[PDB]
Amino acid sequence: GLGGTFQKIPVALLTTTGRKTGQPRVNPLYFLRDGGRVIVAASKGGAEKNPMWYLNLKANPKVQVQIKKEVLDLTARDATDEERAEYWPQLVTMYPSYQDYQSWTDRTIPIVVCEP
Repeated sequence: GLGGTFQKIPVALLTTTGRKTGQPRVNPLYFLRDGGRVIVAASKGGAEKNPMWYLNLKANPKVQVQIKKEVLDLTARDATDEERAEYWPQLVTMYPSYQDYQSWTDRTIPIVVCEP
């Protein structure tokens, strides 16, 4: 039950710009890569809705993603509903800690597409 992670769980470091500060903030997140896109997500919503990184990128879509030692400059947007339903099962399959197949239906769980 290692899913798709083998012996190393993949995590991306997302840098967003503070919506009040205009200074960078970094957050480790699970992700998928889909061609040139990087999809990032949180696994919890409800009390954890609207984390700072998400609010930052809603205000300013320019982000950086570091995966291993690769650094990408990307632009972020919400996954559309179709994309939520398409990518969430892939995240469930990849990561053993993502277990609820239907959590994509809860809009308080952010799912963000970062593209070039």
